[PDB]
Amino acid sequence: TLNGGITDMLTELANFEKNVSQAIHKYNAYRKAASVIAKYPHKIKSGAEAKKLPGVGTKIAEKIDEFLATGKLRKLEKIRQDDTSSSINFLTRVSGIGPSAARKFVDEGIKTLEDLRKNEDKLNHHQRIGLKYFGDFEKRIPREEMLQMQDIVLNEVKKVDSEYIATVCGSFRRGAESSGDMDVLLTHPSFTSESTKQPKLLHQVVEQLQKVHFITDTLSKGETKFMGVCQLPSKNDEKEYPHRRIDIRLIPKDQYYCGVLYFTGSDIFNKNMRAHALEKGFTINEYTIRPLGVTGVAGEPLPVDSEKDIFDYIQWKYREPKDRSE
DNA sequence: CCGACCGCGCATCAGC
DNA sequence: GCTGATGCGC
DNA sequence: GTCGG
Ligand SMILES: Nc1nc2c(ncn2[C@H]2C[C@H](O)[C@@H](COP(=O)(O)OP(=O)(O)[C@H](Cl)P(=O)(O)O)O2)c(=O)[nH]1
Ligand SMILES: [Cl-]
Ligand SMILES: [Cl-]
Ligand SMILES: [Cl-]
Ligand SMILES: [Cl-]
Ligand SMILES: [Cl-]
Ligand SMILES: [Mg+2]
Ligand code: NA
Ligand code: NA
Ligand code: NA
Repeated sequence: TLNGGITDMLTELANFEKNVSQAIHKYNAYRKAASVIAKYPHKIKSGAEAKKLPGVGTKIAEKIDEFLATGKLRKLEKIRQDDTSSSINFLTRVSGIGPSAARKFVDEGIKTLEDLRKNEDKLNHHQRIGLKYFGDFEKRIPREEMLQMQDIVLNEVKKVDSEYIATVCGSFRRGAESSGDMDVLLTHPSFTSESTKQPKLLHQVVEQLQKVHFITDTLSKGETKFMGVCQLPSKNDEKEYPHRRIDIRLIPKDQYYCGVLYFTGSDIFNKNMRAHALEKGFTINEYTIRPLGVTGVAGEPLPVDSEKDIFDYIQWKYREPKDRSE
């Protein structure tokens, strides 16, 4: 919040470029600037001072000077006044509606929550579930609720097969006092990079969680990734908890560290780290870290026994989860 | 200037 | 059906 | 929109 004004401004610009301009690189550019400024330990007094930071350039520095002088940005004022832009930006807040679908809907004259609700037949499944829980999905999850949810997921998985290990990742694993959703990494010894010795490993865990009415809806589901909806149980007479987004990722057991690195994030952290990897001649995904050959074709998986081995390969000091929140 | 910008799972579609 | 491209979301 | 080479 130290430079909250500026970071909010940059994020709104990022959002515009993603949702309206469908310009993903500008979106990332703005997001990177916002990240580096959020980290910066002084109240920025000028654009020039900000432009010192990597990711902040001439244009964002100009914008910062306007913001600091006036408390606002004319470019954003106009955007806010533009109906097409406002509408498109709104609709993308529904899970499953992205920039294109949003713009398509706005061409059909579907512009508001009302419109969506009276045109449910125009929505795919994910989008329908996103509309159903629109309000709920805007609420954050207090950590104390994540702890209750953790306890449920871990216990239920244990009942399915004691050899499963489920790890809560995302902002929770980074120590955040609230989270936008729950991310669960799962492993089981029978699923490795060498073999899938057992089918339905993810399905069985999903079934059990639906069985106990923890998972309530499914947005998408395959052999290794489940994306859906869950809800804590409430007590007699007590108002129900909001429905919450949940993602469960099943990773080969021997690839745990790359998997938990990926799923701990943050997303921007992962992008920065993978980019640095490339500069150092490696490529990192959720499975492996590999060298980039003479040509730039990935080579074979390097051995990894900890998260820190990954950092070591690319010549970064180890960062604890809590310091990966960029 | 001028690319290159992380990397990938699932849903859905077009074209064969 | 299949493969590939595109959208969306992590 | 920013930056490295
Ligand atoms: N490489 C990469 N990893 C990503 C990306 N997006 C997400 N991840 C990884 C990194 C990310 O941490 C994890 C879960 O994604 P979620 O969108 O839930 O991010 P949280 O951090 O949990 C977010 Cl602060 P909260 O859920 O609390 O509101 O997936 C991406 O674009 N790229
Ligand atoms: Cl772009
Ligand atoms: Cl503003
Ligand atoms: Cl690993
Ligand atoms: Cl791989
Ligand atoms: Cl930590
Ligand atoms: Mg999360
Ligand atoms: Na700069
Ligand atoms: Na959306
Ligand atoms: Na998530």
